[PDB]
Amino acid sequence: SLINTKIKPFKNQAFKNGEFIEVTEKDTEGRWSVFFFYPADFTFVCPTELGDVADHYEELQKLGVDVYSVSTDTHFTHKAWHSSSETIAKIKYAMIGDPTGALTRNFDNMREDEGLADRATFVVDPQGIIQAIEVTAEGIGRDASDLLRKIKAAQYVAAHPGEVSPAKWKEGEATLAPSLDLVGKI
Amino acid sequence: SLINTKIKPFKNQAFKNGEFIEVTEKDTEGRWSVFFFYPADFTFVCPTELGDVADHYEELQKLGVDVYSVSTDTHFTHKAWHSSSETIAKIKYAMIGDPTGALTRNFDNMREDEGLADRATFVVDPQGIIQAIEVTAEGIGRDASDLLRKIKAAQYVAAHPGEVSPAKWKEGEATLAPSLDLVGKI
Amino acid sequence: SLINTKIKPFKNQAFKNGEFIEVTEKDTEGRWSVFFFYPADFTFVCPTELGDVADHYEELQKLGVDVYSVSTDTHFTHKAWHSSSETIAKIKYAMIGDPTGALTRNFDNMREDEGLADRATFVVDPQGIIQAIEVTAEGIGRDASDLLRKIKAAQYVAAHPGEVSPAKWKEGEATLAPSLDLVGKI
Amino acid sequence: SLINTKIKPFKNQAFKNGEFIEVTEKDTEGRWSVFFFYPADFTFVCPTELGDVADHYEELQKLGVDVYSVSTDTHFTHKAWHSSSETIAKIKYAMIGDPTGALTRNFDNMREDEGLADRATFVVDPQGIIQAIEVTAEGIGRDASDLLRKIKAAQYVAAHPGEVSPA
Amino acid sequence: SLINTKIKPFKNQAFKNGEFIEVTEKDTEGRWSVFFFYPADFTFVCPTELGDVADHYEELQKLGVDVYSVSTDTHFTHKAWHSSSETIAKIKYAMIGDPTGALTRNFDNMREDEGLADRATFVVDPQGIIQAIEVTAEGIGRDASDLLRKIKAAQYVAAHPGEVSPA
Amino acid sequence: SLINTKIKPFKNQAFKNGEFIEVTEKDTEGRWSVFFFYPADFTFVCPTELGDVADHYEELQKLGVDVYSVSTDTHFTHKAWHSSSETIAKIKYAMIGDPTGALTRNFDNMREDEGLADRATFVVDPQGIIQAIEVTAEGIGRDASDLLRKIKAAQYVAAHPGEVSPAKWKEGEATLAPSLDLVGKI
Amino acid sequence: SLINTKIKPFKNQAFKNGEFIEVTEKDTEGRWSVFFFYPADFTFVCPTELGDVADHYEELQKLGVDVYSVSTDTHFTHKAWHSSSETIAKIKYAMIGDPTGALTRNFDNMREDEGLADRATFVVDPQGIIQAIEVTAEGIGRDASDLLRKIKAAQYVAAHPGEVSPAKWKEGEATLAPSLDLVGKI
Amino acid sequence: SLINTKIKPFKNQAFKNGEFIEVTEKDTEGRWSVFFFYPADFTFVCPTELGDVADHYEELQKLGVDVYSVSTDTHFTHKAWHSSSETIAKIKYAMIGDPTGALTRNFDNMREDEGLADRATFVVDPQGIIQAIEVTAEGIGRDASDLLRKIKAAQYVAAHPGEVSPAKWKEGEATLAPSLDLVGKI
Amino acid sequence: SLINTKIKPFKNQAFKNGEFIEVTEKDTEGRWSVFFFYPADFTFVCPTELGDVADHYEELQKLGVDVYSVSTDTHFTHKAWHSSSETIAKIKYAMIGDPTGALTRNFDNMREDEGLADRATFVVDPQGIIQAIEVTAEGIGRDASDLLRKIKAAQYVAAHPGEVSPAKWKEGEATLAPSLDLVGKI
Amino acid sequence: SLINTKIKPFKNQAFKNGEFIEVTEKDTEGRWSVFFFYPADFTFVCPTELGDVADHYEELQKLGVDVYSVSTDTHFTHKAWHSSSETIAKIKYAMIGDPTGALTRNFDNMREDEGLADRATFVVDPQGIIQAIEVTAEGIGRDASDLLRKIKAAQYVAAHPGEVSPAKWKEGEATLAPSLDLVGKI
Ligand SMILES: [K+]
Ligand SMILES: [K+]
Ligand SMILES: [K+]
Ligand SMILES: [K+]
Ligand SMILES: [K+]
Ligand SMILES: [K+]
Repeated sequence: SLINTKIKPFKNQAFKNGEFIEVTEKDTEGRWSVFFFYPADFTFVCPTELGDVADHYEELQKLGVDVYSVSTDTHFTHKAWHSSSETIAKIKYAMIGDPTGALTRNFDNMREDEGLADRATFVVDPQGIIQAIEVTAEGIGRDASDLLRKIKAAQYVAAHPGEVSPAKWKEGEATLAPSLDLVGKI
Repeated sequence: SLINTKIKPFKNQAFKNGEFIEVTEKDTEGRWSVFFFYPADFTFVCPTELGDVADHYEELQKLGVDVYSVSTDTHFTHKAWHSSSETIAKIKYAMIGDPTGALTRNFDNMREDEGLADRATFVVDPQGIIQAIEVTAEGIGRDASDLLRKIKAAQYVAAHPGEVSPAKWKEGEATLAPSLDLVGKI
Repeated sequence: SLINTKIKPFKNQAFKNGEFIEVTEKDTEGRWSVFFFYPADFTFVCPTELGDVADHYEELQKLGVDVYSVSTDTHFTHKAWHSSSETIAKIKYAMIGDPTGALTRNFDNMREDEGLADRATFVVDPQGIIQAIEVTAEGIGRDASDLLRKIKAAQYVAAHPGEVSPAKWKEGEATLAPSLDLVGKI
Repeated sequence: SLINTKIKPFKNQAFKNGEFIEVTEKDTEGRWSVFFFYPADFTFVCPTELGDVADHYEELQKLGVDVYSVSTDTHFTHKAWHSSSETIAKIKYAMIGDPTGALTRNFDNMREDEGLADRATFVVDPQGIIQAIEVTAEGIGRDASDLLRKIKAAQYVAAHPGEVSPA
Repeated sequence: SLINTKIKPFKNQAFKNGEFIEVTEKDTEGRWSVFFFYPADFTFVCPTELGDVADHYEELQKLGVDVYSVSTDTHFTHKAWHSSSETIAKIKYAMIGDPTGALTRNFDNMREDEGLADRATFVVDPQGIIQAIEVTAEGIGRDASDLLRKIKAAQYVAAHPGEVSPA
Repeated sequence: SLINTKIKPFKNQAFKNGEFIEVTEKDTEGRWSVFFFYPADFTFVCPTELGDVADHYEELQKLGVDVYSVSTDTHFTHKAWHSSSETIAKIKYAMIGDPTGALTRNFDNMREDEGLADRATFVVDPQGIIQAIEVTAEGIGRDASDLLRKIKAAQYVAAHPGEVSPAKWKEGEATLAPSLDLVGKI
Repeated sequence: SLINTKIKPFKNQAFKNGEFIEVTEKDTEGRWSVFFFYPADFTFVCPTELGDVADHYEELQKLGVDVYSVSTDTHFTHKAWHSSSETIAKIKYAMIGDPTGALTRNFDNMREDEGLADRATFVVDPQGIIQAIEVTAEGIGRDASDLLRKIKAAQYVAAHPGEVSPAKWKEGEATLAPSLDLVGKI
Repeated sequence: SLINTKIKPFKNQAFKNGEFIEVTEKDTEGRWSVFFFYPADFTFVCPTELGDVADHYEELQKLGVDVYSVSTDTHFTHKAWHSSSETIAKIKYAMIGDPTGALTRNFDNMREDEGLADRATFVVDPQGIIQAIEVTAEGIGRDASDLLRKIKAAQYVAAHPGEVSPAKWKEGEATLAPSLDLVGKI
Repeated sequence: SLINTKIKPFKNQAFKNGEFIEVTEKDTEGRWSVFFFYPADFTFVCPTELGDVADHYEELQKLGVDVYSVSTDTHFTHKAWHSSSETIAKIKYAMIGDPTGALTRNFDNMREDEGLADRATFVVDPQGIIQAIEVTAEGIGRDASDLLRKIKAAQYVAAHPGEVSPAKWKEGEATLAPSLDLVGKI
Repeated sequence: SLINTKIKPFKNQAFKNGEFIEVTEKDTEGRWSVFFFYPADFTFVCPTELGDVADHYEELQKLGVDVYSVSTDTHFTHKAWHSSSETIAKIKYAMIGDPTGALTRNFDNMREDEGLADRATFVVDPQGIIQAIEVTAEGIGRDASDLLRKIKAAQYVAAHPGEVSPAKWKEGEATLAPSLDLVGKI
């Protein structure tokens, strides 16, 4: 159960906007982060999901949220994919390579018989605590707008302790304030 | 992780539509199942998620999908809750009590600290295989619509093996077909 | 058995007279205590046993005895029961929730295959020593006035070391006295 | 606790009404039993817990309940006690000797630093199941009328499962 | 065997001449001791091993030898026995109770299946060393004059090492 | 202690009346036996104890008692001692050599830091059960006539089960008899 | 070292001249095989090495020698590289993808800290026995006919048992015939 | 594999041009080293291999490269071989004897069943790092200037960091300069 | 203590009268054997000892005694030594090579820090039982005439069980016949 | 093996020239020592070996050599034996008793089967190092002359480090000097 645990240290090469950079956990400290795992560069279902997040990246950045896509491919491969796919071309966040699989396994997200990461998305808060987890089968695409929903929910809860965001929570809704009075009445 | 793994045997008591029944893994064989974990009866956030799922329930039933809500409370407490809340009153799917924690630990979903289940939703296919997982922090509500989307998508890949449905996919829109030729092009 | 051993440290949430409080072993130090275990809130039997203790609680408090009921349900569930049942509504002592089972296991009183406590009562003195234990099967009532009797006896021996109370003692009766003057004769 | 578990096998010598007999768990089958433990024969207290049970023994026998007192003394010592104290002389139930401590540990009722049993009473139904347990410190008396009350309830729920007061 | 080893520490309650006392290994320091074990108070035999020691107790005291009888019964039970049997009533040495069995196991003298001590006698010198051991089955009597003979020899070799008969 | 346990199998060389023989536990079956241990051949003390047994050997043989002396010296050394010492020359019973120490350790009678047996005597009945043990320190003599006494007592109880011999018994005296007629009175 | 050992079983996906195939150890039986490992697709040193081999590939096929290149990238990635590099484009032999790293570890050829295979070349006979091994540092390129030189020599030895081939021999020059007294003579 | 690892310490006796010397890892520091392993003195294939190296030995010395041949025979035996074979006689580099097999196991080069080293050649840089490895079967001879080719290439890379040397390069031809976008370009 | 134990199986190559043969324990069965260990071919002290035995070999053979010299050198090396030393040249018995050290270690005779056998001589009877052992320091030569003495002693004892050969035993001397009569008189 | 190893500490009682003394490893420091093991006092073969050593004893003493005979018998038995045998009577070196077997097991020389030492002779130098070992079967006598030869040889190598004395060597004859040049020539 990795929900509500702190992410483990890591150090990986990544491709980001035409450069190779190093990313470590220190980059994520004090920031909101999305770790977006996918199985394989040059595949199919994967780009539309990565592109979709890219579509939301301007808004994520305005909200102080960084994004890291991760596969067991090399950063070298990411750079190539980025130049040959016009969907991937629009990605401006870090594409992390994890050929040792270390980062994938920190998140218990390896397909051990394929040596590829599972389709998993992790939301990590500025204290390194995992606040949301999504994992789907090889054939089921994720939904970046729902990802946005959860991040805003997580950010809200962080900013209003003692308050919570209910089912269907969206921008500006009545929230709940835990209390002795509210128990069993809803 | 538990993605793409088969669920483990269990035998639990439940409240369902005014009666106490036993539920086991055998009751799930050949059915789609959703296992919907939450931390505690009589709290605040929980009903809204549970009511929303109930709102989608005939539609889920029309899709051959069974719903099981699960907490570490007893079936007695579920029955009581069902009487005192207009929201919980709306529930016609089984409310499983897991006071030993065995069912919860089968899904690796226990807060050992607290003796309560985390907010996790699991989709399980007729072969017992977990096809989607969602876990969120205490303050972040799930969304039963996105749940349906994944289920519809899961059934689709089950029903159309060599094709996959990419992100945000809903009924009637275009699929991708993994093959050699398509490698690297979107 | 645990007779004449010291209670172990514990930390639990409780419902007590309309508020949530924390109880620890520090709350028992210097006080007499009754730990009153039972299997489950909201079952179908009338919670007569708990009501009987409530009936005697003013008197117990005058003897400086604190009462704690304990089950593996949450303090949230205790609050609900207390609103819904006329018998339970009489309770002004602390109702401890023990969903982790730690307090119940400290007193070796768990039904491990059910996740519920057995019907056991423990009398604990101000130094934390267990001075009396009672456990009964379902349907065999724990009598609150026998509880009072044992407590008054325990307080008496504490105040009068060198004297012991045989079977039969109630206030005003003869005591027995260390002697060498004494045996195979009585 | 041992509540709702089956008693373990045992074989002990006992004193009963002027003779020595052997008692085993086979003697408990089909019967209600009370196992009444205490620390020591020939001791400083008015043995009024045992006298109290004796006083109620006729009534217990009418309910088809057998009584066994148990301590870690020998059956030899029980016989001597029974023939020196007017209170013990009233006892007509079996006085089991448990010098190995085996029976006592079966009921998890040993004071290991003393080699004596704690003041525990156990009610056992005809299938060998423990339906009630009571343990007290040395200054706190076991009440025989409360025992009777509990035995009659145990027999009642046994013959009429299901009849308890709703909420 | 435990021959020529130092006795282990112990703390037991005893009956001695109408009072209860505590006995420990500190009580044996500087003294000769006989530890006389037996299985059970209030038993079927003429307790003539103990009576025999009593008969020789004055003489043993003149040799500066203390005697301790030991069984797994309580000191309580020893007191009762001493006040019911004319043979036991003759005993003026300490009757140690060993209900935990600790003292008995120190002398490796327990019948584990019975919870009773075997018929063993041990001679212990002023430095706590065991100089003689005797153990017998239940039908085979321990002779007190042979004990005296062995104690006087042990004291003699202790005061005069080196004087034994050549070959 | 080893009282009332069965002797263990053994196989040793012995010197007996001018010949070397083998002794095993099979030689003791159906016979009464004395195992007479001592530390060392050819020491400076007179082997009075062994001579005393030799003095009583004709009588012991009439009671059907076999005698075995045992030390950790060889049977070769026993032969030499027997030629050189007038006391030892009287011996017509078997002198077992135990250089491996196995027979001595079977009777738990080894001084492990010296490699020599302690001064111990064991009486063993025809079923191989040890009925009496005597161990003394150096200089404290084992009396052969006390040995005879214990043997006659052991044979008596064997022939008269239901009777036991108190301390004091020699042939012709009263016996004690199982009774219930009997105690705290004698 | 692994010289003169049998290769271990494996199952890998591969790219070859526009099709995806499964390669297993069974496909190498009764054939000579060259396993050509490299760290990473889309790099710099690697293509020059692979292309060098491709130049010689027909001559290798006439000798009944199959070539397998291997990296820890996926077969998907090989296909992409094959279409993007004019140098990689000339490869007509199988490019095996080894994302689990199993095939690489079988040949003990993993940089465990990096998740990439070392620059190693292995010659494997029709019976699966490794007959030649080469490994170079990241900066040192291999030489394609040194390989050829070693293969023909390996093949001649197999077909002419009882003879061994000395240093530097090229086709048509003399060999040594092992035994009794050439010893120490050459 | 051992490529790119530091050599382990060793201490061996050796024969060199009529003297016995002790060689240790200290003697290789700040020098380039070739370790030339072979199974057995007085054989057949071995001298042709060693003599081939001897032919090139001066050219190796001008490059500051020391040569060490190694077998599990003693240094005594090397001296004997050196005086009996005209081919071995031309060796002026150190012939190390490795009768314990330790040096051979350090390079993981033992035939454990035979007690002989395999036909392996190791190139070691001044910092002790193995930069090149070759192993051939019993019947396949090595090639002395392939070695030379690899050494100069190894040396050029060391003295010109940030550059790597592609396949087949001989003195005077062009090298590659690693980074950002030559990627996938050659 | 290997005296009086059976030799362990082995299989080694050996040089004997111009041929290479295989020797195993089966060769030694039913024969007397001498295993003559020495540290190293081409050394100094060793030849005179081996030559010395060679001087006695005709007589050893007449007595049905085979000889095996053993070192950790190869059989190849033995052949060479045999051709270059006129002392070794006169050896007509098997010279066993033990480069794995297996034979040396069967006899617990390895100098583990040198990988050479110690100076040990073992006499083995037709049942494989070791009847005599000699081992000396590096500087102390053995004496083949004493070896002859012992073999004849061993053969005698084998042929006359119940009889023994005393100190100084030589051809035709009074022997000793163990008996009860002889004990302690000599 | 124990060749060239240091002897272990011991503390034993002994008979020497009419008195009982203690012997430890400290008594051997700085002296040459011979440890002469035999199985049993009062037997047959043993005295002849022991008497012969005594015959050489002043000469051994003149060489600074101490003799210790050792059996698992006591010092008492040694003293007795010394009185009854004219051969043992001749002994003026220490006769150590080892009834615990510790001294014997230090030299790994126990027949565990029997509790007796094997016929072993050990030569130990002033530094505690074992320089020669001889072990023979029950029926094969040692020869004190060959013993002297080894000792004289051992002292020689001690006194002349770079030279060794070869087989059959006795005083005044030629030595060999290990050096480079001599390798392979005798
Ligand atoms: K990869
Ligand atoms: K619960
Ligand atoms: K007792
Ligand atoms: K007792
Ligand atoms: K060698
Ligand atoms: K011995």
